[PDB]
Amino acid sequence: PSSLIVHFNEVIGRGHFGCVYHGTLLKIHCAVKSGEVSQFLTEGIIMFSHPNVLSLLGICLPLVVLPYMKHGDLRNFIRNETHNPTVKDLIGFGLQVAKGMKYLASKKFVHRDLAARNCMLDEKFTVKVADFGLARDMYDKEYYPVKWMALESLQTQKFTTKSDVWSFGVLLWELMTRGAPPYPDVNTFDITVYLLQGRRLLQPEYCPDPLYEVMLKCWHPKAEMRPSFSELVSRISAIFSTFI
Ligand SMILES: Cc1ccc(-c2ccc3c(C)n[nH]c3c2)c2c1[C@H](N(C)C(=O)c1ncccc1C(F)F)CCC2
Repeated sequence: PSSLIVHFNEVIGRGHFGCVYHGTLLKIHCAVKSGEVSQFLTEGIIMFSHPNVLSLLGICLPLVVLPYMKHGDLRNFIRNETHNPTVKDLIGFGLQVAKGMKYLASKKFVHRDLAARNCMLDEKFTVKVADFGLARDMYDKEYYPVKWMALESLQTQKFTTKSDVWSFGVLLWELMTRGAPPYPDVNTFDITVYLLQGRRLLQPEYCPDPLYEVMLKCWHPKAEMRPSFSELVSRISAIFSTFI
């Protein structure tokens, strides 16, 4: 009621997220917006919270308040030449995404657009998985940006947690290339054809061999054979621990 100062003359991220304003919650910096909303927000009201997931701070009377993220796009952050993240930091960012995804999958939620441009970074360098309206609760069922999509989703329009695992592999690839575009010489229509030819993304220059074998496991032709986000958190923790 009297615990929110809202700056209606100051929008976050130059309009790239719509009308979202700078706020101060009683002093915490925040993002303020005024049923079509993200399902993670409706879950945080009715049900749901994780440090690696961008979620609701609260509701004010309506005013939907989320926390402020200094770097609203992880893809932009790793692509900016003023930042020089190490191979250990980039693997660390991926481990955080896998932690948020392991949590969301336990909640039976399917993201459907897991990419580095849909992850945010704050001032303490903590990564959060954001949803812009595409994630769905799968409830009791086990199913519900073509270059990040799994082969069985391109062919059938059905999404499962294992199709998110495929996208996580492309996110890992984006991380090791510091924001390079996947399949740069391929058109989005012939992606299914390009893949069915027996192809996958090439191993980047600074991607350690054990991390590339993990990306290949994520892109396994059979969805049921892909590792879970628990196995990915386990496997990536070990690789990360080998670096000083
Ligand atoms: C409501 C809201 C408040 C703050 C943000 C935000 C943005 C940037 C930053 C940054 C850079 N830091 N913190 C931030 C917070 C966002 C939302 C978003 N959103 C618009 C909705 O859920 C939504 N609302 C109405 C209609 C449809 C939808 C959606 F489903 F399409 C979800 C993620 C972005």
